[PDB]
Amino acid sequence: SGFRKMAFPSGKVEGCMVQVTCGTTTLNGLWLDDVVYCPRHVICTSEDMLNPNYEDLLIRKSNHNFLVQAGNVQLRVIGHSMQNCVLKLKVDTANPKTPKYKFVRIQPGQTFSVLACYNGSPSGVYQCAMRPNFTIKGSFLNGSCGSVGFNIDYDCVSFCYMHHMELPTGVHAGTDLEGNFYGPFVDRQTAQAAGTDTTITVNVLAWLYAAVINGDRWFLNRFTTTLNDFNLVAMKYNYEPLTQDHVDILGPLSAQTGIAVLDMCASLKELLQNGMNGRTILGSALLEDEFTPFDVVRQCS
Amino acid sequence: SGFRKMAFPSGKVEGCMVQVTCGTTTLNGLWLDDVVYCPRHVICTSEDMLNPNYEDLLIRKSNHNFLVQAGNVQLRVIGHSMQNCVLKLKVDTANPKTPKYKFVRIQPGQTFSVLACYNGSPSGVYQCAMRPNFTIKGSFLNGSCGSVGFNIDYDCVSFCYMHHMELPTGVHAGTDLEGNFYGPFVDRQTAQAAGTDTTITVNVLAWLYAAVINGDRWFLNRFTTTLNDFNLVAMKYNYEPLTQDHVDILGPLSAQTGIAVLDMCASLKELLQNGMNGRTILGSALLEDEFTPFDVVRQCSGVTF
Ligand SMILES: O=C(c1cncc2ccccc12)N1CCN(c2cccc(Cl)c2)C(=O)C1
Ligand SMILES: O=C(c1cncc2ccccc12)N1CCN(c2cccc(Cl)c2)C(=O)C1
Ligand SMILES: [Cl-]
Repeated sequence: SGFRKMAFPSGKVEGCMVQVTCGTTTLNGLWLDDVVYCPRHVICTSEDMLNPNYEDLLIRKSNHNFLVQAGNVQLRVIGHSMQNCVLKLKVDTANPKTPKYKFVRIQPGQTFSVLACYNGSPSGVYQCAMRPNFTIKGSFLNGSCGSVGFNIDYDCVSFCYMHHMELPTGVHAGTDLEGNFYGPFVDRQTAQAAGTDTTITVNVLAWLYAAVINGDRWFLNRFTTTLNDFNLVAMKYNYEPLTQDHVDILGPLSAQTGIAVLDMCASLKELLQNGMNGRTILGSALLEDEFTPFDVVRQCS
Repeated sequence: SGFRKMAFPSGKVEGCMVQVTCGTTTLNGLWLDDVVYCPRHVICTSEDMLNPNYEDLLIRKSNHNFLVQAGNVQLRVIGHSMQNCVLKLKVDTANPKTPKYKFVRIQPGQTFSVLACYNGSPSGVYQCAMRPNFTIKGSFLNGSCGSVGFNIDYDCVSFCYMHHMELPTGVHAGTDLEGNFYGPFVDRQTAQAAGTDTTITVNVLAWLYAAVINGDRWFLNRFTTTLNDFNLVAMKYNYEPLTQDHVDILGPLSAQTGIAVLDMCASLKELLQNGMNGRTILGSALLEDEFTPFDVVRQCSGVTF
């Protein structure tokens, strides 16, 4: 029993974190096999950040311009290349702690664990979700660039995020491990803003199913709804539209609790209309949207 | 920017988790040096749990009755002894991954990371607090016993909790690593209940300081209060008393934000008497009490391990 915001154990990722320095800039790198991945902006100076020409800045660098430190050991850089917004530094030593891994690009609503790092050293682990506006509400300070997001379903680590920047509203933007940004962001100091964010509806429904599995039924009601009437109401509360894919994904939780998806949608519409009236659901006075249907099944079962 | 419920990196503890089997019961063990620690109830059958005589049940066991698996390697048990509610299995191999560690017993209000494990394999890490009623609001299923709670102070892992049971309300009970239960609980299948819980006041204040550091100021006000007046309000709302020690601990956060502790108490008093009025603090519509003053400073300063 109980339902917590739970992160994956971070050990497999901790053994991959290194410190990358290029000139005066120091950030984190991810050392897998003989390659160290880090944000390409590590090569920028203060006067380069508005409109950097990364190809031009990179061509000017040699291997010895990159200092990579793994613990108290300096790794030797023997190659460097750029893939989109990530810099890949070939090193002369394969990481003996390299776990079984893969690079996966995630979609909005997906959740992942973030291992926040400073100077190549892990400081904390927390759970995040890719917001519908492609930002993440992380907890990051100066020096956290290169910190990664991942999932570890079984013993394979799927790396899905690398931290690049903090937007003016305090939210974060980054890339997948192939260097492609999530959202309409660029690795430049130019004026950029997160679009209006919305609530991840499918995740809220998953979390209501978690509450039912854990014995909470107060918010249930005798009503159902059509998918289209649900969407017309939910969009008025800035909730993401619920698609037939989301309804299908909730099928196993629906079968387990005996509550049809459109029946739970009617509970959600009522919760949006009435609020909680002094009550809580799984220890929360707000509707939680950073648990996916997969997270609920893994944690409750 | 941002403020998350953040656990310590779990790697140092992951390298200590093993699977302990005794008969039909399988749970988790903590392997440090040449000793594997686990709940002593691993030796009980369902009948034994009703009124167990652990000394009598243990005397009947030999070393080979304990199967310890570290990854895909079976460890050889060469001794077994009991310390309070923990069983200590001496093994023939010291754990090469043993970090610098200590066993510490924590106080209510103190937070720690829990590494939830099943079959000796870590499945998740989450941050929680020792409640004032000595339970933890954990997230645990069948097979989670022996999962541990810890903090990291510098480069040393301080183990503070080992999971033993789930109470009827879904909250959890366990011991320190010396086998002493937190709370008035016993390791037996008998009627037990969590007492009425209270809110950890010093932690709520620490979290309000975190909200201010992150740019949320709506709840601030021009008022201050006395410690005696505030403690009268705290008692009325099932909040733990705030002591001068708590006020002193909040000193650095008070100096950093310019909000004196008693000034933040007046914000808290107003929140208790009026609610949030449709507003949120750090994405919450409830006052969060599972961040200590140390957690707030650590997260807002980026201390690494
Ligand atoms: O190191 C950080 C950083 C990271 N995360 C959270 C922070 C909170 C406070 C202060 C600094 C940070 N930076 C430097 C790079 N940087 C950036 C600026 C413009 C473009 C690019 Cl790709 C990157 C940042 O946004 C900020
Ligand atoms: O493995 C668990 C367990 C743990 N945590 C959360 C769970 C949620 C659902 C089902 C089982 C669990 N047990 C077995 C031992 N056990 C117990 C029973 C009586 C006394 C003692 Cl000390 C211990 C339990 O309470 C329950
Ligand atoms: Cl309140």
